Parts: sequence; C-alpha cells; structure tokens
Amino acid sequence: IPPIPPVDFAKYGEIEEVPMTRLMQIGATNLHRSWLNVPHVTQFESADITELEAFRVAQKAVAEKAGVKLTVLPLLLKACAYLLKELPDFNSSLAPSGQALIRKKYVHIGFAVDTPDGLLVPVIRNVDQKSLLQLAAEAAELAEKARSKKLGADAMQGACFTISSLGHIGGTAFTPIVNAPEVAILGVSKASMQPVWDGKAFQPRLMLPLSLSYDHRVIDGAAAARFTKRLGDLLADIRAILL
Amino acid sequence: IPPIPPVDFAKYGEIEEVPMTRLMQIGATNLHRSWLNVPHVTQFESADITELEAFRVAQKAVAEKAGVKLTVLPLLLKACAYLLKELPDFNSSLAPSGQALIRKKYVHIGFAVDTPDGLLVPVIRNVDQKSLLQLAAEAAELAEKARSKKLGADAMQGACFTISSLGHIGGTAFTPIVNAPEVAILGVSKASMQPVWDGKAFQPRLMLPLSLSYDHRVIDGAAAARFTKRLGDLLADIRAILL
Amino acid sequence: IPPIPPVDFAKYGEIEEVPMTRLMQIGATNLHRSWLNVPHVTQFESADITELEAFRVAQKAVAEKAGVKLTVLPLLLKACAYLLKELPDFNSSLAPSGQALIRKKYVHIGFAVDTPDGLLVPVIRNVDQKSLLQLAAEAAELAEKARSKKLGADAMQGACFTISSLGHIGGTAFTPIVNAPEVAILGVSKASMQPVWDGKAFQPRLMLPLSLSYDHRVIDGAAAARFTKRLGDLLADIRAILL
Repeated sequence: IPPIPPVDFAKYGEIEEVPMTRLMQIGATNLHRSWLNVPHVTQFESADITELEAFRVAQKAVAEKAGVKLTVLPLLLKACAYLLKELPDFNSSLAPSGQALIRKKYVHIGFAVDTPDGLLVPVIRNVDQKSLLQLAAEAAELAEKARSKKLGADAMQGACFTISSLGHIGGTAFTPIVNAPEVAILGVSKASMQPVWDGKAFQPRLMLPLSLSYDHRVIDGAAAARFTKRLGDLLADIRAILL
Repeated sequence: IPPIPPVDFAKYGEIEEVPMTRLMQIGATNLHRSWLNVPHVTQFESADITELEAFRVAQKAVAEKAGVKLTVLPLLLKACAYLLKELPDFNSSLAPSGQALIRKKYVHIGFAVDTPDGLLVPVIRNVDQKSLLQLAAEAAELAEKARSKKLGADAMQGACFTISSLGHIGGTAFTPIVNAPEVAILGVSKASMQPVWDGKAFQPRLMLPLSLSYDHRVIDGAAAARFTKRLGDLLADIRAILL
Repeated sequence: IPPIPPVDFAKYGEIEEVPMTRLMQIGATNLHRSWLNVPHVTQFESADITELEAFRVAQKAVAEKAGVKLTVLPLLLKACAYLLKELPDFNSSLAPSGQALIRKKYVHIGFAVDTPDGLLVPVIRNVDQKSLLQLAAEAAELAEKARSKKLGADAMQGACFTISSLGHIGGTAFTPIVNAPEVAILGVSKASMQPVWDGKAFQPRLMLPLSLSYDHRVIDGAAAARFTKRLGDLLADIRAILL
C-alpha cells in the first residue's frame, strides 16, 4: 500500500513527541488489519427505548439490593444474544479457506472499554444464559479489571460480536470498525427525545441510535437491515425475548 | 495486505461449518476489490416524497390494469436517469490509465436483488427512454428471473449506476459500497413521517432517506451534495423531469 | 491490491473520453493513499447554532464596514482552534516509526475549496491567534486565490486539521476522508430547523450537522465523541471560548 510521505512538522512550529503504549500499537495494527480486510458497511437504525428506560429506572431498587447498577448495556447484551441465535450468520466467521463460514453455536460478546492505556474489549461468555443482573455484575467487574490492568488475556478471547457504547459521552451515530475475525459490531450512541408520528400527531419517544457495521462479504444489506430492525423491535418490548 | 490470524473457534464452543455458494464467493471478491480500490465517501440526504407517494398510490388502478405494481423503484430509476444525464461525471468511469474518465452517453442502471444464493444486480438498459410502467414491468421481470436463477449473465452487464433499496425492511441510512468500475451507488432506506419546519410550525412530511456513496477520486464533495440535493428536488416534484 | 478488470464500455453504447487535470490526478492519488492507510471512523453530532446565527447576522453591519463577510466558517475555525488546544491528540500526527505521536504546538487549519480544476485546501496559520474578522478576511482571500490558481504551494502546507463545509449546497451529513498525515477532518452540512425537546415540548432550534472522520489508530471512539460534544457545546455558546 503506498506509504504516507514524511513531513518535517517542525518547519511549521514547535512539536513535541509523546510515545504510544504497546496497547495503542497493538490496537493500531489490528484496526488497520480489519480495515484492509473487511469491506465495511454501516447500517443505521433508531430504537424506541421509552419503555426499556422506565423499566431500567424502576428496577433501581432491586439492582441496588444486588449490588449492581442496571445500565442499558445488560439490556443490549441480552437482546443481541437472542438475535445472534435467531440470525446465525451474524454469529459466525469467514473460514480461512474463503469458501466457508464457521457458525459458532455459542454466544460470547465483547464490549469496548476505553482505558488510559488504550482500548480493551473484555468478553462475557454465554451471554445467552445469564440474567440481566448477572450480566450487569459481570460487565462491571470486567470493566474495573480492564481499567486496573488486572484483566487477563484469557478474558479477551473468543468473542462472537462486539458492542461499543458511546451513549454516555454523546453523539448521534458513528461508523465502528469490525473486529475481524468477527463479522459485525453494534455501536450505540446517545439517546434523545424525538417526535415520532403516531398516525395522527407527533409523540415524544426516547430514541436510541444504533449503528451496525458489518463485513459485507458475509452479510448482505438486507440481512443487516433485518438485524437492526429486529433489534429495534426487541428493545421497544424486551418481553418478546420471553417468547 | 496483512492477513487475519486464524483462530481455533472450537476452543470456545461447538462450531459448525456451512459453505459459501460460488455466488457468495464471487460477491465477496468483488466487494473487497472495490473496497481497496475506491476511496469511499457517503453523502446523506432526505427527500420529501409526500406528493410522490400520493401519486404512486393514486395510479394503483392504472398499474393494476397494466399488470405491474408501481413501487418507488421506477420513480427512483426515472429521476436518477434524468440526473445522470444532467451531471455526467456520475455517469462515467475511471479509465485504466488513471488519467481519463470515460463518459458514457447511455444510461443503464442496475438494482440490487437479494436472492437465496447471494446478491445479483440485474441491469435495465436505457432507463432514460422508458416510462414509469415500462420500468415497473421490467424491474419485476428481472427480479423474478434473478430469484429463479434464470437471469442470464448478459443482463448483469454494462450498468452505469446502481440503486440499492432496503426501504422495505427498515433502517435509517447505510453506507453502500460502490460497484467499481461504476463511480456511485444510491442506497434508499425506509420512509418515515417527519416534522419539517414550514417557516412557522412543523408540518408532517413523508421523508425518504438517501445515502449516496461515491468514488471520491472521480467525484468531489460538492458534486455529490449537489447530486443528492437535485435528486431530493426531483422526488419532491417529479414534474420537473418534464421540463 | 487486486486491480479492477477493464471493461469495453463502448459495447453498451457511445462513450467519450475526457481527461483528468493534473490536479484531479494528484487528488486521486492522495485520497487513495489516505484511504488505504487510515482506518476511518466518522462520528456524527448536531450543534445548536440558533444563537450563533443570530450573532452572525447581527454583526453584518460591522463585517460590511470591515469589508469581510461573516460566514459560519470563521466561527467554526475559531471554535476548532480552541478545541485543538484542549484535546491535543487531535492536533498531532503519527510519527513514521508507528510508535510515537508528534504533537504539534501550533494550530494551522486547512479548509476545502472546490475549484474547476479540482480540490485545493488552503491553510490558515495560527488560527488560535486571529479574530473572527481576521479569519473571515483571510479565508476569503485564500479562497479567491485558490479559484484563480494564484495560490502558491506554500499556503497549502503544514495544516493540523481540515474543515470541509458543504452546508451551502445541501445534505444531511457525509463521511469525509482524512487528509493524512493529519488525524481528523470536520465535515459540516446544511443547517435545518429541528424540534428539540426542552423537557416539556419541542422547541425549533437551528441545528448544524457535524461529521468528524478520524484516524482510529490515533483517536479512539470516546475521544472523538468527546470532541464533537465539546464542539457542539462551544457552538451553542461561543462565549465559552472567552473563559
């Protein structure tokens, strides 16, 4: 690939060199590998979480008695494990022969944690089998160990899908990069009150923006649109997961 | 390009291998070729189709008497053939010498059909010369032959531009990949009722999201913004095509 | 990288060859270099410029007496120079060793001008030190020289960040390409009146869409979300720059 020409940055002013942690460097390398290997498409959708939010906030009592904080992330994780079982092409990887997909029969999901040293994506195993408070507990633990560098490499392996939530900082949407060999990643941004037409007038609903980037070699456009739609449907009523 | 490291997926659970159809494999190869060759930008816009929709629905009678179904796709095709003649840099391809553009004086447009076996993009020739019911007829035929594998390779060649419509499944927008050697592709997503300021209050208008990805080597930002704007203008009043 | 197969375009109709200016060719080459080198993510945000706009329009008198036109661009430039000093990772470049960042202690910003011959990105030096009317003056001058080919190569060097404004043509958002060796670019699109929930009802506010694409090797998701958020905050009240 052509290299970027070097520039004497100091011709233009004072410069200072700060170095990259080995974590940054690793991260850099892996992102570039994915970028060049995966033809990326991002599919955007908005989900109506007005009722999810109300539920979340009402279980604050129960969550506190169990020692967890109930955030949107366990809810996101549960709904995506369910969908990853329904739409198995999203829970698979392109086999090295380029002619086969390896469908995984297990659902382990990573979530992005931004730490001082760089990005870590701890993995929760068998998300499909854990309850909302189990997942809330575990997510937090893995997050604290990640910030504290106490996260052992084991816990960073064998994920099937990644959720990257920036909803806590802000933004309308973004286009995340697929962590190959996985085939998709869900970016989640800040929720806003939006007017949503009820057939007769505009009702304020709390809308969560979802950005699903996918490996277009493995997932086609219609499959991805169907995935964010189902997910919008599941978050609008999490009871459908009970069915 | 660095390869993705192989992972023993079975360390983490039960895996199953399903194979890729030759169609998937072809598709995979071509998408990756475009991805690495084309510096991609997507330009997003929303078009007011309230009046297009009303027209569409009112001609249901005439369409039924002719045996066609009038969808938004013939309307999309007609308006883009008109624009492809107005803004010819979008109807061209980068010549192999990298120093010339080949402007095509003909307008043939492909549209994406997702079939069981993979993606096919049948091509309608001389879109600029056909009427809305001719195009509605032909689109359907090519679509049925595509699903039925009866589409002969001939009908998959020499397109100038591609429309990818996911409006029927859902979604807010996406970033499609350019089918090189073409220089642009129009993604269309689901139409929603949106509040649109009329200068004094917000009026509900039916808005169609458009996502135009383009080859930034050939098309610059202003040209693309001008293309989706004109298209938003043409769909808001299809009578401008008569002018 | 696999080449695109040549197609005899004339099998399908009449073609005509027009050539590329040396400017287009240069541009093409550089964009492809960035594209293959930079793993790109775009972060989208909307900023409330209702009060910025009112200010802009009220200073029309003063601007006219000084001979400048006060557009949103000097306002954009001032606010980004301030942020580029606050969040220095955005004002830096990946050192050729891949293991260091070169933080620039100066703020020079380029802005995209689309000319007949291709794209030029004139650079304003030390944006952080100039006033809104100085910047309005200079932006215009560099723009006129650019259209008139009187822009000397000197003035196209050593920028730290680029703003690409298409707000004057239209569009909702786009995904700009990073001009490597810079690490980020701000795309700005057309401002619209939007309903924004005030806690009790929807208030019409003039919203400006911002699309920040960044080099994900150097900038992580949270840093970028934090940058467009701060920028949304600064444009909602430019007096925070005084602090």
